[PDB]
Amino acid sequence: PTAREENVYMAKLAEQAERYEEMVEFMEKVSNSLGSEELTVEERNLLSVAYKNVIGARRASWRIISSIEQKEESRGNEEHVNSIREYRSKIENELSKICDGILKLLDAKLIPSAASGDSKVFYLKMKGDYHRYLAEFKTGAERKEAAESTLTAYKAAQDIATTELAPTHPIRLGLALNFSVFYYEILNSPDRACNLAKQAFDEAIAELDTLGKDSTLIMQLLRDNLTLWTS
Amino acid sequence: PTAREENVYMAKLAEQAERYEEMVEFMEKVSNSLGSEELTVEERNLLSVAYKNVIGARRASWRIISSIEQKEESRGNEEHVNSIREYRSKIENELSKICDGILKLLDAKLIPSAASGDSKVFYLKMKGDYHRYLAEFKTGAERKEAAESTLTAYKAAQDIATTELAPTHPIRLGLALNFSVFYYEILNSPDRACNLAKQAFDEAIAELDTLGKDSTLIMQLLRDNLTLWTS
Ligand SMILES: [Cl-]
Ligand SMILES: [Cl-]
Repeated sequence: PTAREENVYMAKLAEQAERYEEMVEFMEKVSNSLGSEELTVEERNLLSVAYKNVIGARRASWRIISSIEQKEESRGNEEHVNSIREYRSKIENELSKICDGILKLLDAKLIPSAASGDSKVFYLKMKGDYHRYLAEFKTGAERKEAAESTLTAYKAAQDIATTELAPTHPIRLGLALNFSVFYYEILNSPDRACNLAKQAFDEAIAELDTLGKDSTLIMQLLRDNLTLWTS
Repeated sequence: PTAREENVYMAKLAEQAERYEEMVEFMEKVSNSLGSEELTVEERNLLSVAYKNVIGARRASWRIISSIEQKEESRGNEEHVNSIREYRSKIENELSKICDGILKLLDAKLIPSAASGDSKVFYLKMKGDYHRYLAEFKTGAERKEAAESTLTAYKAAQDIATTELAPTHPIRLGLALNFSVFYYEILNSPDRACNLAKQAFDEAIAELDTLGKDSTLIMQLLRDNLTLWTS
């Protein structure tokens, strides 16, 4: 009944109880426990689901408070806008601590332990993902650097994915989705976004057509975003 | 742009962002701010929605971890049961801190400030509600005392409601729902539960039939639970 084994189970209990911050803490220990070896596919995904839910909540709050702010500033009410933005600052604070936690873990333990193509792309995609969440709310040179780190991480992830994983591989397809969402939402470049998404979609269909749920959903998402961006 | 006014708005922003712990903190200040006067109907409900969501999450987690525990102990796996129960203890810890926070606030500021029948019943019902949440997981003499405080609070709430508020009043109907749920779930007495729920339902319909959404839902709930308890 090892510690690592104990933490993984605890993480799954946290997942069932929807106490994601705690789920993160447990998978954080697991990650910091091993040294030479890599996290299992299950462990790697538990950690990823944990952080996704932790940051997802704050991202949703942010979008809502951000929208209130937009409506109130255009309505002229300034006392309200100050309170809104003060509330947003607090949301942005957690977003920064959260991204910082997983990004540090990626460079210190996860990326260095990646021994296969699945592993490396997954972790590099995750790295791009969290620098992308920072860019969603940053503005000055901060946004610039967050945007830069995002592009660097995704390009690296794609170089490995494009050559080592199948076109229909869910991690590769997810990387394409996120990478293209990055061009569209952050770099406000729907041109580069559609080209990338279309290419990934086409390669997947080609493969599916010649030599055959995750891939199906991702591909539908790519499709939805593809048309949605053609307006 | 007063502080109280500022906190109430902040609470509403927290509600939109679904940061309930924070929503509680803001309404906690509002409550502790006034002295002679009472919370508005809006304020009183913001505080109530805040705590409901804060405790609701833990109650849902508890029910889930509690179920895992039940399945694993009957399966014989003891190492798992220890981890489950350890996780539950942590959930129960928050449940106790949460109830304790609102119960203290009720006896110190809220109950003492209640100047009308709406006010008094609302706060006494809330008091019964939180002693009831404690009883849901307690077991020894702890459960006994939690159950006792619950019954005392509800009886007091009902004496006021039965004589000062209309049978169709949502707070009175909610008190009946919760009070009857208490007899059934905590006191495992479906007899006393149905009698109470039926009486409240009948009085409401009588009133509705002679001298005319919240009341409609509550009444449906009373109905659903009424039949559901007839098995
Ligand atoms: Cl989201
Ligand atoms: Cl619940």
